[PDB]
Amino acid sequence: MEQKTLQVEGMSCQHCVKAVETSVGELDGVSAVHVNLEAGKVDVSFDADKVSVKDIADAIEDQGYDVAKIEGR
Repeated sequence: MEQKTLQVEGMSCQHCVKAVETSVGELDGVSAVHVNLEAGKVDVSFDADKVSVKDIADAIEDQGYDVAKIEGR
């Protein structure tokens, strides 16, 4: 249950903001998915216990490829 920022790199055209969301949004263990790569932030609260931040980021890579990594605790 950890409110983190999966630092996104904006590399696509328009269909990306949501891709980067939905991926993490698929996780049963997610809680919040405030995607704003345009603002240079994504406030993603997710359950590190069951699915670590890595798993969540890799879940972005399953679809998109716009996940630098967790910027800050």
